[PDB]
Amino acid sequence: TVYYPPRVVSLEEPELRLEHCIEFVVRGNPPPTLHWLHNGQPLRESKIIHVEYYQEGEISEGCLLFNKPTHYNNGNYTLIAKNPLGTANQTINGHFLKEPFPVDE
Repeated sequence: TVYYPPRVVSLEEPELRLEHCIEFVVRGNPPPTLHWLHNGQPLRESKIIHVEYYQEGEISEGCLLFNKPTHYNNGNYTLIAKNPLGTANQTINGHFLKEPFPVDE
């Protein structure tokens, strides 16, 4: 492969960042796999929606984070966790922003 030594392209002074966090803690042995649903549908993650772990393994702890969510992010969020001995799912309601009034009759 083509090698080259390390280079820091960018490093910036601190900037404030407001995000909404859906905090979770899951236990399971063996360590469970985690999947999210938004209103029963599979959640599409990105740079706006990202999961951060403070710890993984038998105890998984962290946040599903929202950077600048819209009203479309409103609704139910379900966390499904599965391992060979079972599955588990819990649902919470997330309200981020006001749902606009309807424009049509």
